[PDB]
Amino acid sequence: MVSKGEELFTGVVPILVELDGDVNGHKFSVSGEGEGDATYGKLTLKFICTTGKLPVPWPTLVTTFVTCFARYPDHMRQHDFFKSAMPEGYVQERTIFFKDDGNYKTRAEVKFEGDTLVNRIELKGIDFKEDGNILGHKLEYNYNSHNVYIMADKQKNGIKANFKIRHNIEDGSVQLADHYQQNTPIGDGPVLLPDNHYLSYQSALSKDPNEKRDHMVLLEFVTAAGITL
Ligand SMILES: [Cl-]
Ligand SMILES: [Cl-]
Ligand SMILES: [Cl-]
Repeated sequence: MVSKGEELFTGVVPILVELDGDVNGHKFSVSGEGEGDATYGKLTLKFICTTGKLPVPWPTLVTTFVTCFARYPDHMRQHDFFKSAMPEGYVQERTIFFKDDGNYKTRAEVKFEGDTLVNRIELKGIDFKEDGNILGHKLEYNYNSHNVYIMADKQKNGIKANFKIRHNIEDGSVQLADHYQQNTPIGDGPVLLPDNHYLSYQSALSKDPNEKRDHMVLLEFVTAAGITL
């Protein structure tokens, strides 16, 4: 049968993203709009910095900017925590440690507001170097593919993950961003606690040639894979 959560994602769903950020005291806000199509694990979003110039590189915000849109293969459906929490939603919390630099702490509430899937985020960054790779804008405007290992977090009735993102720098090295993540349901209703599995991500960053505001266009695909060999 199709679950309550699953039924909400059978077609194309509008997405709204709102982020309020503060990195080393530099305040900024971002709004995003687009659509998700979970049947294909597909996200298409455009983000605009509504406060002027973004004080950090756009790529550093990609992981922060709706895992309920992942494609879970039929045989994997029992491991989809994210849709199972809907429509009431879930909270995603992360700490993102940029190696040899500062860290972000994020809290996101992901839930439906009517027919729109909303990702409401607060981000605080501390201990950044004003001339490091982040505040110095030394990251390439691109993005690598990554696999994320999802684990149940029984004590929190949710899931957790840790994974390392590699942001390419033009000197050929990378800026590592070490992510630690915990997700908790917003409702007190039932959720699916998964066995360990992977989410595979591909992300493409682009610009709208007609857009004068500081912005990012993101195309992202997310697909689950299991551990039955
Ligand atoms: Cl950028
Ligand atoms: Cl998530
Ligand atoms: Cl390196």
